[PDB]
Amino acid sequence: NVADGLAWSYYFGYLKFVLPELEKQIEKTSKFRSKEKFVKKMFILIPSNCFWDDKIPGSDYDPQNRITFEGNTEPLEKTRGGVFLRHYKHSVYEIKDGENEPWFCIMEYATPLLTLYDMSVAQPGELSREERDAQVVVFLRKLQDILEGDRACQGKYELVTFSPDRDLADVMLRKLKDS
Amino acid sequence: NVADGLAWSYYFGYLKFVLPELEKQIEKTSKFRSKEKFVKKMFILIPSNCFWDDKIPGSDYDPQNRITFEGNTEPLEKTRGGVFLRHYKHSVYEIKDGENEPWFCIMEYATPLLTLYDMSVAQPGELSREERDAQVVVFLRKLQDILEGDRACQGKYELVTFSPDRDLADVMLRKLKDSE
Ligand SMILES: Nc1nc(=O)c2ncn([C@@H]3O[C@@H]4COP(=O)(O)O[C@H]5[C@@H](O)[C@H](n6cnc7c(N)ncnc76)O[C@@H]5COP(=O)(O)O[C@@H]3[C@@H]4O)c2[nH]1
Repeated sequence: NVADGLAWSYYFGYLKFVLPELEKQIEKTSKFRSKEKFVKKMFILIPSNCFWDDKIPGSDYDPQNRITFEGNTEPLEKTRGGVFLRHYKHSVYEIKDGENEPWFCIMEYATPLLTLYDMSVAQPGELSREERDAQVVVFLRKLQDILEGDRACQGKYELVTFSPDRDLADVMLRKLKDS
Repeated sequence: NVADGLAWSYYFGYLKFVLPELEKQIEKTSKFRSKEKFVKKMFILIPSNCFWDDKIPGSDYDPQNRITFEGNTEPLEKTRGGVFLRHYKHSVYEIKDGENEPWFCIMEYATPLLTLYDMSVAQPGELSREERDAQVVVFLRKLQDILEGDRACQGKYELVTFSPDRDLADVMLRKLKDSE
């Protein structure tokens, strides 16, 4: 129930209007446009623990330092909720693929998940650590259900679920190859 | 409870770190500090319908067109969810009081409410308009409880509840004047 609202908010307040124009947005940067092996879809990071380092380069998920920040994308300006020209931008990362050419992709954590974690820590009485795990599952399936119902979001995103024990670089490299 | 999550997200993902220094953020702009009748607190707009025009100046809520966009504040930069330096800024508005001196304040709609509205329209089976009305109340009470439990957020915000039939300019002028 609570995860349901977070999934809808994640769509209506973000994904619905940032995914259809994600490809077009990236092309505005020469540094990004001239790039090969750059998948033009949002890789939504969904860790099972619901916690992450807001900074991915050299994060705990990236032990070998194969992931590197390539600068943000052109910020999308949109007026919403009385706030003029609110900024919607994404971070481009560089993933070393051994001796091969490095990979480039947009990586973002599912921000509603941070609410679930913070709730479990700040108010364990409303959301227990056990209850938190259940809502993550609901969130994923609900979000997937919503996005699958949006033709404009078709092939504009990739849900990357992984446990925090996994090497983010390894997990990412597989999905990057599978494209 | 869906409204509970929306309230917590509105806090943890926004209000918790934008409210305590909201005043200081405003002072960074020369045009704003020297301004009189300028309350340095976020007036969170909470319409009962949960729907609004994203542009308040000359909006449907502002018939007499007394509200005017006076520019945004210096954006607060913070890296969140793998996104480097997300921008968190607010819009300053000017409210005309007839021939008298105008008022200045930050006005924002409660963005989680738009989710409640959109849910009621897209999937009425999951969230009916009757259930939506109940969830707005829960959201409001929850949001108040959360903010009241944070002294850093004390007296740095103002919840402005109103029906979409009322004149936003009037309601705001009332709230601003009653706070002396
Ligand atoms: N008025 C206003 N100005 C803001 O800057 C702002 N930032 C957040 N919020 C509201 O706080 C709550 C929690 O924030 P969160 O990041 O976890 O979820 C966000 C986040 O997952 C995603 N999103 C929205 N804007 C951005 C953005 N600029 N960058 C990345 N992700 C974003 O979409 C969700 C819903 O956004 P909103 O529908 O605008 O309202 C949010 C939300 O209800 C804001 N409200």
